[PDB]
Amino acid sequence: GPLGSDTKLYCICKTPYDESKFYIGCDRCQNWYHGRCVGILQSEAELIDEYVCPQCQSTEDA
Repeated sequence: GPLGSDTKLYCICKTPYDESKFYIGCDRCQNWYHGRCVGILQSEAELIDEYVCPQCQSTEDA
């Protein structure tokens, strides 16, 4: 029964979610970062429906 730990912001850019800002959800890392938060297109936000998080890729495979 580990003590556990509080959660953190989403954008790997050390910044919590912002409805003003748009995100792309880690297909496998269930997380959201401002488009540029990870260095992505703006459109990558809209024309997207299979985008994956960058932290996810680390978990994807070795």
